[PDB]
Amino acid sequence: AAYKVTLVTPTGNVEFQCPDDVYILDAAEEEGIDLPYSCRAGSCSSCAGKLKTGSLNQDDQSFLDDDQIDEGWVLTCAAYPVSDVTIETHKKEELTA
Ligand code: FES
Repeated sequence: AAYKVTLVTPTGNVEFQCPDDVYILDAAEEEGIDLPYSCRAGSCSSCAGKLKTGSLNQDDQSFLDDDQIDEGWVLTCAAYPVSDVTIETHKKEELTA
């Protein structure tokens, strides 16, 4: 149905409810949150975050390798929450292979 998203952003924590059928980024936008993005199509590092707690569905993304996913990397424009989750945002500059 919908779940609780906690985002840890540079300027502060913010929470909001997100339907299992809406991407994290879009939901955040809708609540009035400004998150970084560029392509909006899952093929770049711009909207990257690090999943701290919880599960996500990242099938629509195509840029990260299985290893990176395993490391806990997430592309917020292409991720659906499958449970409540905590995510650290604005991590593009920390990404490595
Ligand atoms: S903005 Fe490019 S993958 Fe999300």
